[PDB]
Amino acid sequence: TFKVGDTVVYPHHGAALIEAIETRQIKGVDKTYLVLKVAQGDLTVRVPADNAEFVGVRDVVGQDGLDRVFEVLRAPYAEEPTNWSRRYKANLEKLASGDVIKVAEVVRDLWRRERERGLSAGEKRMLAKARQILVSELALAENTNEDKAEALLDEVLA
DNA sequence: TGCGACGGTCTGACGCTCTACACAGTGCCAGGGGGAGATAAACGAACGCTGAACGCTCCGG
Repeated sequence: TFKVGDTVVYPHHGAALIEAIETRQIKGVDKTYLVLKVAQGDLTVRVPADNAEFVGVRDVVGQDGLDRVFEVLRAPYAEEPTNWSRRYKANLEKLASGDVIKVAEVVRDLWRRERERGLSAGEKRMLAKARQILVSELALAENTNEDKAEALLDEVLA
């Protein structure tokens, strides 16, 4: 399931690459510890393989991923409650859900409501964070990375 | 009640000046009533314009 030299995406940090496999023991119990790091936060994440599905790691989605994200990115008839408090409580929960599709409609709704009205600048921080984590994710998912990954969105978001 | 002691309470604790200085860890947006501030009009008065008019010294045929 998990190998060395491949890339897997971690929640709240974007995609990352696996360095090697260690044999660290926690609470005196030996575990198959896997270590990986990201270049954004400059932090190393150590997660055992037994609870990898429990902690919520996902592998890189192949061709199936881009077509479904593009289709949802353009889905019309999207509605939200009039009160901003319910949407404010829902957006971070959907971000913490970790689904690529879910964060796709979240960022599409956020971008369209930011362009149509210009809400505020406080929400722009998490908007930019979501944009950064999605462009880091689609770096390996769509096989386009860095500036090329950012460029592809520039003409498909409208 | 008389006793001590235990306790809180309270006060200052000589004097200026050469010198002398400043001060920090936890939300957010929409709707709505005032008032300053730009716009064009408007009430009122006087400020110009029309040369005209009152009246003198005037060079004058």
